[PDB]
Amino acid sequence: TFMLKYDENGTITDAVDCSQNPLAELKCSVKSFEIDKGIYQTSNFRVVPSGDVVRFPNITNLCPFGEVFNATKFPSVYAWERKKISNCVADYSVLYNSTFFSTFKCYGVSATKLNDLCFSNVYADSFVVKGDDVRQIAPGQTGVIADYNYKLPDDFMGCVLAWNTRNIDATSTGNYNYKYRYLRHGKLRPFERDISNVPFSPDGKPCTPPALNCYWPLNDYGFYTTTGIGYQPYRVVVLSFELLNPKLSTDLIKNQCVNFNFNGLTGTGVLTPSSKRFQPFQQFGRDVSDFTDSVRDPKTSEILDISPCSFGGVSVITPGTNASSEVAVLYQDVNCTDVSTAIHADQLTPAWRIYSTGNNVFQTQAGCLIGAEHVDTSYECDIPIGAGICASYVAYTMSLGADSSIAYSNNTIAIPTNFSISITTEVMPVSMAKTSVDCNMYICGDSTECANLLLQYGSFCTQLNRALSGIAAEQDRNTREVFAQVKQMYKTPTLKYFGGFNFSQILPDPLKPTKRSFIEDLLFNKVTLKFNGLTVLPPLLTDDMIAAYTAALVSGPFAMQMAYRFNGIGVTQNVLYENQKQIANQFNKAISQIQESLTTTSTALGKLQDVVNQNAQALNTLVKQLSSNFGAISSVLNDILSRLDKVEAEVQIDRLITGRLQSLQTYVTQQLIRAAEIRASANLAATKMSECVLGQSKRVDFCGKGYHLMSFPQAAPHGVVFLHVTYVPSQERNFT
Amino acid sequence: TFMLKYDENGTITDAVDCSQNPLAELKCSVKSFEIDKGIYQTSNFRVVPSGDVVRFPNITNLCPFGEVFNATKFPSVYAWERKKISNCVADYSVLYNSTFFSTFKCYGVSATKLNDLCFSNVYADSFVVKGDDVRQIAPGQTGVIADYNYKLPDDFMGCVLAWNTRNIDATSTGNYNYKYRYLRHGKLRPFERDISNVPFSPDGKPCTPPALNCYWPLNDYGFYTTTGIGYQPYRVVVLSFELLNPKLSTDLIKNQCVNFNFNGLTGTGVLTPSSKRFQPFQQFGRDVSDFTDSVRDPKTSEILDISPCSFGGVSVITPGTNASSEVAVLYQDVNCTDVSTAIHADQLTPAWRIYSTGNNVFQTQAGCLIGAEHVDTSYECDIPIGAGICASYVAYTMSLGADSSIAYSNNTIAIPTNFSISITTEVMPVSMAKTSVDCNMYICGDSTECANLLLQYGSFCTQLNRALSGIAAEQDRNTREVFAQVKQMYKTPTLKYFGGFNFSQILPDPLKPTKRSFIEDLLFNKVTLKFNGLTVLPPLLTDDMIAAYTAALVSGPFAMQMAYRFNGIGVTQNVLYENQKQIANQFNKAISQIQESLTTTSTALGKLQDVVNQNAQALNTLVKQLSSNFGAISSVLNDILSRLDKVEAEVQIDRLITGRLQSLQTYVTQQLIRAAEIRASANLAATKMSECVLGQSKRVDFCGKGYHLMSFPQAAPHGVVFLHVTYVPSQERNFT
Repeated sequence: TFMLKYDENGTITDAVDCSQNPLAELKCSVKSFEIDKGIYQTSNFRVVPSGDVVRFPNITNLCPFGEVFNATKFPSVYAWERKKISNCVADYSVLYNSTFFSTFKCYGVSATKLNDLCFSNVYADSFVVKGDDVRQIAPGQTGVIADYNYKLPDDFMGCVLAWNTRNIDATSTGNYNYKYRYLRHGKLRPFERDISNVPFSPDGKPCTPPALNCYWPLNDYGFYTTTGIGYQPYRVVVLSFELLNPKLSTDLIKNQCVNFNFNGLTGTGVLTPSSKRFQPFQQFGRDVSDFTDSVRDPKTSEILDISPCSFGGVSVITPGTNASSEVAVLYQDVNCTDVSTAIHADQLTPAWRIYSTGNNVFQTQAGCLIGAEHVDTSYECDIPIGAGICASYVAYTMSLGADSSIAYSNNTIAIPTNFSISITTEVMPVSMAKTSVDCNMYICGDSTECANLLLQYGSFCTQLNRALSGIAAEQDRNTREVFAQVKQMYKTPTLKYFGGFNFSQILPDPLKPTKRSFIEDLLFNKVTLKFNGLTVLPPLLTDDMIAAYTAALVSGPFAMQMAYRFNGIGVTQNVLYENQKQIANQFNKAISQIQESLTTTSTALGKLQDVVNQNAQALNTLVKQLSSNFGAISSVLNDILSRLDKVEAEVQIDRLITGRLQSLQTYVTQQLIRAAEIRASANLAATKMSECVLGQSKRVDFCGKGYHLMSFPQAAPHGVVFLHVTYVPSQERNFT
Repeated sequence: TFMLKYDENGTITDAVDCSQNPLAELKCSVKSFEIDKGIYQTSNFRVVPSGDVVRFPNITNLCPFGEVFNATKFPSVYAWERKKISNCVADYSVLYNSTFFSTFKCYGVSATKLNDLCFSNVYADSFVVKGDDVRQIAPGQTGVIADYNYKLPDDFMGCVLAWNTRNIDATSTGNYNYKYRYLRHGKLRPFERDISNVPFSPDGKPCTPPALNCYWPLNDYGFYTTTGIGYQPYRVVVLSFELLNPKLSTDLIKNQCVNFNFNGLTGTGVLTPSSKRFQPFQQFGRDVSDFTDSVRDPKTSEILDISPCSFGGVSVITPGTNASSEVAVLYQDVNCTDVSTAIHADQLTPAWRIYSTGNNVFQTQAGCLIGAEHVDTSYECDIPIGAGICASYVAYTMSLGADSSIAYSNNTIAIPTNFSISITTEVMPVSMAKTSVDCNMYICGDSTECANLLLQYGSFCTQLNRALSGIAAEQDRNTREVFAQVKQMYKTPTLKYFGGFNFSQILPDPLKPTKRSFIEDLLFNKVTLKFNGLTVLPPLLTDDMIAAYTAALVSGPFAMQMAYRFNGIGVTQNVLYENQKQIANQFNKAISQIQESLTTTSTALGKLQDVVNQNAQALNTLVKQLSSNFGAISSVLNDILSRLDKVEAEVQIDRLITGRLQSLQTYVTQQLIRAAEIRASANLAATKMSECVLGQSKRVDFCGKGYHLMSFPQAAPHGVVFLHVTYVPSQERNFT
């Protein structure tokens, strides 16, 4: 089926069934009309079957089973005789469709086919034994039949078939012909034939009875009509299957993946005649690793080569919200775009079948692009696809440097005198969702017998709480180290225009009912989105507690300080009585543009918005991984706890626990990596929130968009926003 | 049971059984009286069952099975007739408690209940076939009954019941009434009824017999008294179970989690009447995902809402060694502390049942705290619990900034002239336990047949040695890079008072029998704590080899050098002939306080003590994860290798291998992360042991407790200790 949109006024609202549109597949993949900018979703792709090729323009013979099964006499079990069959029709189900066989056993991979036409080189074993002796012919048996007379291999492939003939092999006085060895020096080799007769002695000395510790190895078989079936003689037939090293028409096509069928292989691969070797003559089939693609023909032994049609596909897009679904597809790795056109001739729908086709096929290095084709010069890269190709409009199809030049060397310089001051930002994630799971509440929640099937796989299970709790200790340990490094929590000032320009909207202010720092709340409004033991622990530090730490940092003589900071970047006393109106004018006309940078959807918080999505995609996967099982009875054991007995529940629950436990085990290890990752980003910012002590340049990053001369910190949900300034000289230059 | 303390003089010594005290649970969790400072152990918590609610103030009828089972005639198998039953009592075990049915089959989830009272809408199928035809009614059958006459679904839920009546349906001449279809164009749909009769032709042409390739599709049934049971007619009844879309008293409580029971759900959740929707009328039950909490009443269809009582609990503590067990508990997320008080009214012991209760319940944001309640102003944070609350005495219940103020802007400065010099430390881990496991020795140790059940799951198994060995290569690669960067291993000096102050106890000295650097051995005494293939490889570099590297580094004109280092921090020639007595007096009175910092239990090596515990908790988990199995025969296969045959051992060993392998597989991936983590801490220290070249400030960390002016390295087991100094101006200031 598909999925839909229940509005929770209880309403069957609008929804999309996909596969009427490959655009709709992307909505069918993740979620509804909410759309990327305009980014991907890697989906699946295949190639549709057509056509068959088979073997054997050679054989014209079946074999006479009836001269074996409907025969007269069978040989001994101690002296067993094998019969060879070549060039026969393996129509054994006709021999199965009878009541001729009481016992019908097949071992290993011979208990698999039971109806299926294959090919081998059959050998047949035959003997006659008594009643209960039938089960003694198997891998791992006892009794002098198995121990001293006849024994299968322990990895043997064959079918054993048997019946009873009281009518012939049983006489009233006893068919005393066949014998059994009950005194033999040792066990049997697999398929060992014993036609010799030597009288036995337990010390191994060859001697002759009647004597003490010198006796006979062979006695006869009582085959009576007037006895029960355990003493009655049973005629046994054992088959064998050695390989060749159901009609047909071979008819090579070339033309192909997408079916082929000899024995030993069902070829889903291209045909090419082709090359190379012929010799072995263990021929053919050898690959790295076991991907059999050297094939002989049955008639011409022609060196056929198999290669599949096994490729993927990802869709590029624009934002479908603010652009009108200018959707193109990138077939991933089927580089023969003609073969992609051979899937789009009509062409039997390979494989994302929908009602949208195109005629603007562009082949690239990364497979082939379908939807547009525009060799161009303009358009700096937006949506990269690989191989130096991007997507802008749609269109694209190139990449840019890009791009300037310069004068050469001379005997002159670059003086430049007039300058500018920027303000620029950066965001740094510092904390994940400080989360926790209860092990015993995800695993079955409430069943006692689930817990009874839980106390003995090794109670690590608290480890999945314990190793997860080590995150939660180290999570808020980061926020301490990035923040709690002040010497004394100084108070805010009462003069917002502290000498230089202002502290408007980055100023812990009086009223100002909220905190503190209006631009914090310009950041704090930038977010998106207890049954199953699944919680999120609250962090240690709260947001106003965070904003208290940020507030004293803004304090840091303030014009004399910033001038002294400028002298570190290479100016003097003269840039004090020069600039102080223009500096604030350079300041105040810049910081308001931050207040008009955001909110314009802010366009750059995707660092932070990824982080909450790094958990929201994770946990919502885990809840979806709950109710999909395998164990193949249901998906919620609350039924099957009440359904089965305690005989077969533990068959199914222990299957069900393994799917739940391993997925949970997958989550913790998936969780720990980003815990290790963001801590590395924390220690990046932990250093970087020291420049932010004034605190001049590193050199030369932080930000690296000019020199430094100071910077300002802010706050953010699960993150830290900086405010880097600099000097930046303009031109002129005007120099020799 | 519990666990104890065997003193290894062979003595049954003192031990603790837990659950007489929630304090004792923490000792019952990890280990004995050894106690944290005073930190947690996250344990489990539940809510105790009480009360039941059930369905149906409606039905008053069972159904007449006896007019179906004890009836006269059954319809055909090619023309099968279904009978509908509504409003009956599903008392099928009474029909099971009989000898009326020879065959008793149930399929899918219908072979589960077999005694259990549930509800459905039963349909009944009935026919009469011959002897061996009973097994042909199943998912995946052959024969013209299954292929051409009647077929179940392959996912069907129902019970099939049958018997024999030679007394009625068998006559001496033959009950030739019912027929069988043996010539039909194609297979069957599931539950397809075939009441038509058209004579057959293999080319599909409608024609009329007697003609070549034009015959009849239906022949009769020989039902003889004078024949065997394989030809005798068997009467068959097939049941069906379609849903509704054992007595009772409904009696809504509201009041609740902690049991509820309709059909299709066993509600372990709160009751609230409540809201919202009514429409569908696929009603009710729909959640994200399948957490069914929309319920109708059987009478009033009232929109009941289910929410569980599923919460955890962690205990706070003081050090029980040096404080007198001032123990409080934090119930994790049951934020309704009244509901926690409703578990502590008396109240049927939910769920960590012990003999210790309290009456000082404080609700917080992180659930509810029980044990103390103290709204306060003092006490900077010690033991954080989250939501800005900590624990000191016990008590607590607040958080601090904390906390100062400052003067405002002016036309003055801060001159400060007198200064100080600190010494401060930091520790950096550089190496784990360089460990190794043998794969084949953890997995069964010594069994040949375990190895026979090991050679074919894909012999990665050396990979668990190989990927683990890649740690051990990269482990001691770190210690080279952090240390082996000297140009020439210079020798130690003979004058310990090398100009400035001294090198007392950080001085590779003559006698000094050990090395080198007395304060190394003040650090080296700060540690705590071959059957199962489980080793720890020795490191490359030894401790005296490490101390040799540290020794030449202390060398580094020495007063003129440290003065020139001071001039980098912003002083001149004048702070040479000013201070040289006071500097050593500032030096020597500070370094002895390091020699009185440690040992005071040293209070700060918990970085390094964690690292050995990061392995000691890991490996001791792994050894405990050995002897707890699941596979549910034993925990050591040395028994079951000698117990079973090679028929059922591979049933159990392959279950047993999977638990052992996956836990081992868990360990390596758990091991690799801290290998990646400490290497990041190594590259931190690898840079940081270059300042330590003199080697002035970064700026401004290393340490960041002042400027830099130099620093000293030391050595530590699996770690590196630094000695950062600085300048620090006092006051006065005294400036305008």
